[PDB]
Amino acid sequence: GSSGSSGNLDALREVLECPICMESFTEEQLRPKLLHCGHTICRQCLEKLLASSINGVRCPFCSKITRITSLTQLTDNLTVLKSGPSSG
Ligand SMILES: [Zn+2]
Ligand SMILES: [Zn+2]
Repeated sequence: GSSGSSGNLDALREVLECPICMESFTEEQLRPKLLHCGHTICRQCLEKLLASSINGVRCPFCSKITRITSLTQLTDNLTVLKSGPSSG
């Protein structure tokens, strides 16, 4: 058993975490990727989608096919890795 923390606490605005799995963007594994739309998702989630897709990945948010054969092709999202937010 492991638990014990305070709830009803939400201050962070940035999306340092994935809007899907909600896991801290960790280069080691979960690498933050930016779609041609703007939304940021961890390569992990993007992979599950790309796998099937062939002519681009369909964003589960806006649904903007990301014509990219490789995970690096799309727009990189190092903003989450950078120290703090980029734009306020
Ligand atoms: Zn994810
Ligand atoms: Zn999107």
